[PDB]
Amino acid sequence: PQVAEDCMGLLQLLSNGTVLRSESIDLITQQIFKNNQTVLFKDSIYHKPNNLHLRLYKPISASNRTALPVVVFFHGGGFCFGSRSWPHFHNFCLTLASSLNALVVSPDYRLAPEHRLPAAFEDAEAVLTWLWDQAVSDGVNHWFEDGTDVDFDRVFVVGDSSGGNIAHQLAVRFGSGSIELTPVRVRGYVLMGPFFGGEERTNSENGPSEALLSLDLLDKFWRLSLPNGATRDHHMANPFGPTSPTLESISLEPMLVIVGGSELLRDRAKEYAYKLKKMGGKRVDYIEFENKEHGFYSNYPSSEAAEQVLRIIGDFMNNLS
Ligand SMILES: *[C@@]1(=O)O[C]([O])[C]=C1[C]
Repeated sequence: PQVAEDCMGLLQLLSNGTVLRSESIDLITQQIFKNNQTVLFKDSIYHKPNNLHLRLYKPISASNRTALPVVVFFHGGGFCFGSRSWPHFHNFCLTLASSLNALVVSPDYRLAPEHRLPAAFEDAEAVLTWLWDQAVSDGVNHWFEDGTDVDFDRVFVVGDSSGGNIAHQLAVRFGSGSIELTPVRVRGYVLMGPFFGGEERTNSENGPSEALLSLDLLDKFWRLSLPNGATRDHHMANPFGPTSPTLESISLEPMLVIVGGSELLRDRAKEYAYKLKKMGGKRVDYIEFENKEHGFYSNYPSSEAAEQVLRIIGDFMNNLS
């Protein structure tokens, strides 16, 4: 059907996103006559050939008091959907910058099935390299109109869903020594409902569907984003597949895994965290929010559970800074 060549172009338009001309500001309400705060943000290209952009967020109050830590946020979308400019993700990043008092980097990455995996992992590394280039060239001073003091020794990666998988890949590439980006130092990783996969199903994966996520949809994501002929046991989907790099040899940074108690992916995430803990010298914290489904932290901002995730991530950063 010619309408098939048409839905193809719908996803592309849907996730293409727009680019801000100049820097912008927004008012964000604080935790608990609402207390508010301003956040400065703007888009920048980080990979010219692919026309890939990222958004920089700076909480104005905190930036005028101390050097800011860096949070690199990778949005979700099953490797097939999403843009940094989507209000859903833009709002979460505003909350991240303001609540964490951190400079937030929110990059786009190429989406499947047009750009199958590992296209996205390749883009995530380009983001970190772009950050290195900015750190060693005083590019940070030109990020916004005024100056900005950033502490590249305190970088944290926060991955949501498919972005959580991305974060794991980066943690492996760094922990293995395959790449090194002094003076950029990634002190920890946060995996929110990480999009991990596997040929065999877990208990939770076999449970009832969620409000939006179903096993069929997850399988659908994997087979649109994995290379043709690959199974869900490929290392890009399963962190402990037959060819998955032995994480015992590599030294993983401190990991924080956060999932909802009612998530399809809860079991795979729990299995992942406990396999790391019982691996030696691995600081891995696992936090399960009872009765919550996938993406609660971003689907319901200003909800009590979302605010607790923010607090936990901040305490995680403080303990490592
Ligand atoms: C993602 O990025 O992975 C999951 O399939 C759903 C989201 C969100």
